[PDB]
Amino acid sequence: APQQINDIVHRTITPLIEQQKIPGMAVAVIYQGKPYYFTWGYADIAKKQPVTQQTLFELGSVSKTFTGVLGGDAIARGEIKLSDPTTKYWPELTAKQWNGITLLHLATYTAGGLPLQVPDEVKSSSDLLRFYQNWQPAWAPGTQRLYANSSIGLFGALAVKPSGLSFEQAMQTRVFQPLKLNHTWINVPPAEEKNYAWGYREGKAVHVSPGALDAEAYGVKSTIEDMARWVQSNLKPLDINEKTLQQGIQLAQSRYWQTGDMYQGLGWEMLDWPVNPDSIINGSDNKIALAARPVKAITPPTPAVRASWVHKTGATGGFGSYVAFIPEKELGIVMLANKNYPNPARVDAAWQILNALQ
Repeated sequence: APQQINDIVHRTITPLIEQQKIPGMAVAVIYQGKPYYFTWGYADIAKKQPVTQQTLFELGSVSKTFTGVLGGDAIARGEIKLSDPTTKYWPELTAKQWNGITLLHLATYTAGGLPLQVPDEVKSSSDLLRFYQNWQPAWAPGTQRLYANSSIGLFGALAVKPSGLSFEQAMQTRVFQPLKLNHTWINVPPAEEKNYAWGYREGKAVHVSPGALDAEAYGVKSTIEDMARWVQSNLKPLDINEKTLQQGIQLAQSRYWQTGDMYQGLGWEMLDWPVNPDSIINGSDNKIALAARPVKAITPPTPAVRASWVHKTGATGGFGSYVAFIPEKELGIVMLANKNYPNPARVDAAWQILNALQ
């Protein structure tokens, strides 16, 4: 890579790895549209397997960006509308608190306090129905944002109903395949297990556990190469040949709600660029990212703004990931690690690198 990129990436990531004691890491910087890869350490400590450009990492909540885009694609296909009430797709949700909660509320965590996690006892579809029927909102719909896997997770599940495809089939055929993300998976196949890194939590090798709506909220695994391609696709949706997917990507970056300096998209979150780094580095900390925040509706939503810092953080028990890009500058970065480490450290590093590249 150009020495400038090499130096800023190495001078930023090396210290990070040492300070956070990250076992393995892969980074992709997209510059002027082209990707540059970097890898360090181990994908599997016990078996001494190094991280490579083919290593699969658990994306955790970065998976929500795929869910948001698949939803946008369904909207573009005319299969669903964000203004549709949730009950249109799950008639069994007859409890009165659901009157007024639309797919937009689910996709943007504004339904009124749906919980962060779907309880572990929820297995079956009937367990899931019971959970949503019995849930009592703390707030009226569209008034407060509370980051929640049970919110966007239900959005993902309902968004694919009309297609008659399973969430996984829809994601593979409508998003992964068209974008040639051939090493991106919701369920890692046996043939690819050789590439699946282990996550590390308190020194122990771990993988994410199965859970209700896991695919929709935090279940994607991918390589640094496929994630770089995912960033390029979101940076330049007009290059995408499949019409509804090009549109879906744009809808995922539309600004639906504003809370402080942040705007909520579908999966993606955005801020105006140039951004105040303290506004995002600090904002990333679960202290602010997962807090209850009043939201102002953007009526109507603002179409994707090129001068934006677009990003998403994600973690599983053993992995920490981060993606950020600036359309206007054709610049982006992906940081994948097999240790969940503080969000602020991720954002600080990404900002240092991207700011240095203009």
